[PDB]
Amino acid sequence: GTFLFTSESVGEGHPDKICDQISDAVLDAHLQQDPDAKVACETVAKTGMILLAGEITSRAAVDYQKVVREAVKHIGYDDSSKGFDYKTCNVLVALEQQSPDIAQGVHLDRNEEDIGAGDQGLMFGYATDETEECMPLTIVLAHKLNAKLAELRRNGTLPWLRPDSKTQVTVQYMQDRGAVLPIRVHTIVISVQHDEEVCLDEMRDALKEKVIKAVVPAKYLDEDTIYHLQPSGRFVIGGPQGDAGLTGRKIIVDTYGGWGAHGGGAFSGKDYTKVDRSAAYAARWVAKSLVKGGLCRRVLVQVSYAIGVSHPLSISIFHYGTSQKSERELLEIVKKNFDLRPGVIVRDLDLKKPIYQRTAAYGHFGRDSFPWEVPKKLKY
Amino acid sequence: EGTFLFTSESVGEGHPDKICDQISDAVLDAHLQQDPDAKVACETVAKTGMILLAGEITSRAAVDYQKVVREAVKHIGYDDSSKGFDYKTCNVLVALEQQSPDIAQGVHLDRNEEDIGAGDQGLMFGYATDETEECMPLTIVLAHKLNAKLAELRRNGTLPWLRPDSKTQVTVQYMQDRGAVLPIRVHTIVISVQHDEEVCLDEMRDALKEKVIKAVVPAKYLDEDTIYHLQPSGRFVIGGPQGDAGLTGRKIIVDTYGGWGAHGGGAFSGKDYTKVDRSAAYAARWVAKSLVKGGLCRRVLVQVSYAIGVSHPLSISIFHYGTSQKSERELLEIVKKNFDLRPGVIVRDLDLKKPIYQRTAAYGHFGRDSFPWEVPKKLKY
Amino acid sequence: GTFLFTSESVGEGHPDKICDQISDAVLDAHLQQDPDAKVACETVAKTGMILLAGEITSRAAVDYQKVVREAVKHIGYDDSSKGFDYKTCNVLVALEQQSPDIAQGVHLDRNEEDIGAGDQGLMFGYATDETEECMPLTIVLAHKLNAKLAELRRNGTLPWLRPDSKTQVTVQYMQDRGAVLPIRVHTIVISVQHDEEVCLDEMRDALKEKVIKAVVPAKYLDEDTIYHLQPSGRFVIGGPQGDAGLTGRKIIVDTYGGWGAHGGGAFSGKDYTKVDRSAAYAARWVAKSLVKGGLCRRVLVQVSYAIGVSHPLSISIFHYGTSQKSERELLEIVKKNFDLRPGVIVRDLDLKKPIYQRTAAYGHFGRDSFPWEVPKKLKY
Amino acid sequence: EGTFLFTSESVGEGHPDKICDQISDAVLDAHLQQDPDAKVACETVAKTGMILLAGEITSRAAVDYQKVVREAVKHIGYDDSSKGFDYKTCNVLVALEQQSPDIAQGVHLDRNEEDIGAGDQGLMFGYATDETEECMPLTIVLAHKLNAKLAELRRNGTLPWLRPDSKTQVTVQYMQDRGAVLPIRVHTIVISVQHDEEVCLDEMRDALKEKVIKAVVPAKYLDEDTIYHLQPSGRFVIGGPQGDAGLTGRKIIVDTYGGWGAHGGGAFSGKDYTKVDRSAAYAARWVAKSLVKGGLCRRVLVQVSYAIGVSHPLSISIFHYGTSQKSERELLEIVKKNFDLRPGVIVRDLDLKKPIYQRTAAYGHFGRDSFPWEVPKKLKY
Ligand SMILES: C=[S@@](CC[C@@H](N)C(=O)O)C[C@H]1O[C@@H](n2ccc(=O)[nH]c2=O)[C@H](O)[C@@H]1O
Ligand SMILES: C=[S@@](CC[C@@H](N)C(=O)O)C[C@H]1O[C@@H](n2ccc(=O)[nH]c2=O)[C@H](O)[C@@H]1O
Ligand SMILES: C=[S@@](CC[C@H](N)C(=O)O)C[C@H]1O[C@@H](n2ccc(=O)[nH]c2=O)[C@H](O)[C@@H]1O
Ligand SMILES: C=[S@@](CC[C@H](N)C(=O)O)C[C@H]1O[C@@H](n2ccc(=O)[nH]c2=O)[C@H](O)[C@@H]1O
Repeated sequence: GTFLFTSESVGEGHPDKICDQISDAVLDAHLQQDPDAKVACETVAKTGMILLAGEITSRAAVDYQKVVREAVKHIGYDDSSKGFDYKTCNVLVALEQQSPDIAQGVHLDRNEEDIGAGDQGLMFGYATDETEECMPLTIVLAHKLNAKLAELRRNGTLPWLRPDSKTQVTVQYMQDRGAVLPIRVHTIVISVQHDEEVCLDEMRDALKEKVIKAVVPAKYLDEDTIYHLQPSGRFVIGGPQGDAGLTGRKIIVDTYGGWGAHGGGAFSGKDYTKVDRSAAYAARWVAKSLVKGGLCRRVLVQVSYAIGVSHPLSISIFHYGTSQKSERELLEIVKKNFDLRPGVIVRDLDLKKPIYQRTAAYGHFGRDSFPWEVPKKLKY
Repeated sequence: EGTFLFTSESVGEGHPDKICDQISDAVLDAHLQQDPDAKVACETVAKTGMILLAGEITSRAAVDYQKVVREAVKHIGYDDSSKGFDYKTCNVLVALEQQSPDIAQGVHLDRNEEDIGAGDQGLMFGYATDETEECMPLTIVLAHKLNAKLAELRRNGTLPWLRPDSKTQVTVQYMQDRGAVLPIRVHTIVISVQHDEEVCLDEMRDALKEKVIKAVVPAKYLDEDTIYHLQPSGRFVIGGPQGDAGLTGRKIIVDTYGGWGAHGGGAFSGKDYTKVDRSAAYAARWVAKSLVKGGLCRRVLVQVSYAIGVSHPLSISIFHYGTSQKSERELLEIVKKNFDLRPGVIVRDLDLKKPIYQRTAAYGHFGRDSFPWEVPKKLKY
Repeated sequence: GTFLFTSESVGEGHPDKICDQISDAVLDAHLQQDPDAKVACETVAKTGMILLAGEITSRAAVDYQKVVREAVKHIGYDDSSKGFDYKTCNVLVALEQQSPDIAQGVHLDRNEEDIGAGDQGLMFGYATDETEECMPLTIVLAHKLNAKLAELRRNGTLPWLRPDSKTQVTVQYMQDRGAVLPIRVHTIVISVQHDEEVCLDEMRDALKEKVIKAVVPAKYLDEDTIYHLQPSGRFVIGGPQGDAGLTGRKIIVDTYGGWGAHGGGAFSGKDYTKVDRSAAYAARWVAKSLVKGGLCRRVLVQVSYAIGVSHPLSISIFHYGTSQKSERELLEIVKKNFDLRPGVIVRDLDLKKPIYQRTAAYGHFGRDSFPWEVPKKLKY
Repeated sequence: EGTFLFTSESVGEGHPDKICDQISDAVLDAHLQQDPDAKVACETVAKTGMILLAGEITSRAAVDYQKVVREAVKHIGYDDSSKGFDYKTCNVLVALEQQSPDIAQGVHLDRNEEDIGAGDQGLMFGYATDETEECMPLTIVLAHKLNAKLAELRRNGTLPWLRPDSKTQVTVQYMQDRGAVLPIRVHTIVISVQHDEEVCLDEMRDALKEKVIKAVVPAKYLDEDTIYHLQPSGRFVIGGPQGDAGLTGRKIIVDTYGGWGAHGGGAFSGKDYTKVDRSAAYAARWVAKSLVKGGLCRRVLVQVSYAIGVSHPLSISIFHYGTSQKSERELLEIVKKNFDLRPGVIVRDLDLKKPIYQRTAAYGHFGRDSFPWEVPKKLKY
């Protein structure tokens, strides 16, 4: 009665993930000077090139050349020997204003709290008690592996490391009345950009002893665990040189790594008025509140908004059968505790502050200091 | 209760993100029309007056990017500045290089075809549901066919005021039925389509209701409580790349199951078969559909996982939502004895070197005949 | 005892000339909000693309998308049927700050009037009495032909006209003790972008009767004058579609059309602190002052500045033999009347005002309302 | 008096504007190495991390722009981020299209080669002076040879602290001599050359004076009053495309006569022979030099003019500054009976289809042997 499941994650240097950070760094820059800034900023990253295309209406003056390179600096690409240098790369800006047709039917002369929607409902939110982060173990480990890599690369423990990295974790599960119990780690994949000096033997030894065994609890690792460490063999070429990078091409890494469901919208580069991001954060907030409240062990929340309606038009709770209360009993507790109007979400989750660059790497969900990761004490 | 609402969306050929998906696959076809073993990883960016090609391509084939890109834009129908974009005078930048030698020496070099390792890692999903003849969710089927009808009436001349950029949403009320789902009624549908300036909003919403909606949605699903948001934002004169920075792979959920099932994150357009983000996802749909069409289940989800350079998949999973007599473990045995999911053999099983990918870059990759992953395989068990 | 000479000129729609106007429009934008703005803005114009590359340190906030398209609008490219549309073209901005090495050894903590130079001398200035504009007849006519074309295109007299145009005028001269006497027009060339409707016969008739005979004095035209009107035949494809355009690729059109001499520097996109532009305008100012003062009929002025010197290091006057006073008598009158320090030129020629977009077409020299075209009343 | 100062400048291979001139001519060679009848109008743009190709090219020839551009950058010597630019990781955008069909149907289509009309209108000049052996002004000769010596010592390793970007000015005191000019003494010379960080300014100015200046300028021209501005602006660590937006054709005076004679405005690099901006200017130098080298005058200037589509030049002019026994009209008769200035015959007379143009893209196009327009033609009169 077992099954497998697999999730992936990337490091700060992945060309797609570089764009997510640059797009949200641009967003943080405008929100710092203009909390009411409308930002829709995409980023393209190819060899020696960072392009900013999109639409922005803001009272803020932003040094885009500075913001981009400071973001590329923090990721760690600072020399030609690594494939990309924040000091000498090309930065192109093709940013205009928010499209005049999109501005009139969404914002301009609205009363914040009673804005309904210019769009539809979709929007999913997921939570599970298999980890204390209330996230699937597959992606929690996948995120933490890339973070340990960047941790050891910056302090000089493994100076041969380079920013671009990808991981993948397969966990063997067992069903337990809708809930899933992780029993062991089946397969681990690690591919990281490296120096020209270190040999393939020293890397795989370090990836297993200083990274994997430092991140994965030993109770999940046994003699049958499969390790694909540097399976491509060579990996000195990385970053925007090895693959074209685009904002919003890791949305499954950004969310639940395959678990739950996804509507389609990407997060990075969009301010709070994009219901693609604010309501996605809110559904996770509700989902985590239910599991940590003891009202279920697994849950999937879907919030079906409508256009000319501020409140949610339909909330359906899928608890997979992990609750004593029915999937409609929890509905009463949801609306008794949560106000999921879009304009009210920004007030409760404090979505006007510039915190979005920190979300554009290692997952928007499951990490400590985020408003939507602190469960709300439910009253019922 | 047992009832719930579900929503899926779709976009027209003129939507900026689908322009990139279509141009990237037009480039993929041109390299496959000369070099079937092309290694294409083309990404397209679309903004005001600019189409940008970026990525890595290695193929013994000469293609005119300026001509291929502009021929696609012409097909979509942006041919004048009054429509916001014109193929004749738009800027076309090319930042294409060769494929990374580090990736090439660990994916497809020196190996015979049946052992070509995965072009990258990642996870892919396959889904199928008995609620439609084409084994697809009704929400995404109706949303796709709405945009397709819009383009049909625009091109033949029935509604000559239509422009290529369009977007639809379909909300359907469902009922949980022993693990499967039963579509009851269409709750709300939304249609925003680009138009010229000299056609009034009354005539558009009148034609949107009678000539496309009622010509696509079966009458039993519509009643007199379904909400019609026809041209809701207001006026839609400015469309195409002028109003949204479009990128390749920003509509992966539209391309697949409209929110049903699951997604692994991989995009389809601009990638050849060696990228398992596309070929393994096409095989998963082929597996899921042949399961449902074979009577083994009514609703099924199938997952695969790969590693960069490894031929065999890392994992396979089967979930049947409880819509089957057999167990999920038994269904996993039936598929492993019937299918071969290595990215070398999937090519032969699906004819994935033929330049027929630009067709798939709109109205969904799944649920339409002419595609080899849509003709089910007779299982043996 | 005769000879020929030929000059060319272009219209507002020439891809190279489009960039000159865009570069100086950017410059005018910064100078309007910051008179002390340092601008070095190049412009590239290809099919559907306008790229801004360069370096700018300024307190001004400039809408580059607006400034570019307003410039493309005024030139007249406003539809896809013309090859270029200000409404739908691509605008890319790759502008940084003035290079930190270039800023310290030129400006930053200087006293304006007593700045010497970060560069050398060169810089030529020319004047001739063959026209009342004090310019060579070859280029005065070449400029005026393109202007009549744009004049008739805007008022609808010739609606089939399009912005891109090139002209060329060959004048037969006769030497007169160093001075040159124009006697007749030898050869005229006109190539203008046109409609798809008008035939090749109607264009050539209009170019000769409504343009040439309206611009050229009839005393210079006879039955032997050679006309190459639309010699390429077809010209519906023009603007940045037919040829890549770059700032500063018509510097001979910008100055004297072959007469005199040139140092090399282009004008458009550079503020007043670039001695390539300010001193070139000043040499013409002195040159015109000498001829209009009656001190010579033709003159070429060369001002050889030095690095650590504010005043000119050496002024040499070449009057071709058209003066009763020696080429060193005029030197005394020059320094008795002109103060050619670079910081003093901006004060006398009022070079901080945003007037540079008007100079980036039809010639920087020889046109009425410019400070360096009003001769100074000389005292001696 | 009769004396005056004159100044000319030159720039190194690493100067941004000359990088574009060199890359555009590297592209021209690659198309001529396969299709001699190429129609190249390549323009290059260089900025921080970006090389942009833009223009119009029609040639039955496949060239790797990513490789050709980066091979040129490697030759110039920008190979690390510590130098401000690196060919291995720089961005290379390509906006090249086909040549305008309206230009092609009125320049070179269907005509046999001897009647190929001018690729454009314009005016071109040719100059020659007896003040040097190579028939060039001393100011521009010395400025060119200074940059060339800098590159010589940088590449062999004599001064391994040199970087590619450099710029020189040479001011020379002259004397008017019966119409010609006599160089008396070098008044001032200026040298700004890019350098690394760990070499002090004393060692640089010491080497700039003794190892390049005194190795290039004849001793009689230098005395103890010549002003030496060696590294005058201060520090020059940041150079190359990072500190100046470079464009093709922004150094036309450096390419020609350093301010002597005159210029018509046409740039040279990136253009094939059908563009008379280059081929007719090469012929004018060939005419002017063979006049001076033939003893007919000491200083001469020659002008030509063309029209788009007309084979024969519109006008030719001769000015000898009064340095000849014969009249300017008689010199115009001698050249018209000896030379053929149609852009179809100039090709055969100068071997202008051979890919030898990248060599000319630096240190001046005139005044150096190996070039056919520098070997004079024995006149007949
Ligand atoms: C395979 S990459 C995209 C494929 C496409 N660039 C191609 O034409 O092959 C996606 C990610 O796969 C990582 N990778 C791993 C091992 C390797 O040898 N080279 C790599 O590029 C890298 O992080 C990249 O973002
Ligand atoms: C010949 S154009 C540059 C040549 C280069 N584009 C080529 O690959 O041939 C320079 C100018 O020559 C004008 N011209 C005239 C007639 C014609 O039929 N087509 C044209 O492009 C136009 O103004 C252009 O700026
Ligand atoms: C959701 S839109 C994203 C645009 C971007 N986020 C922005 O805010 O600037 C993309 C689609 O939203 C449709 N749309 C509808 C009404 C309108 O006034 N303007 C529009 O752009 C149009 O189909 C477009 O492809
Ligand atoms: C005259 S520079 C034009 C730069 C541009 N006008 C600007 O102001 O940003 C181009 C050349 O000026 C040299 N130079 C010298 C000293 C210095 O501190 N910085 C420099 O860029 C260098 O050779 C460069 O190629």
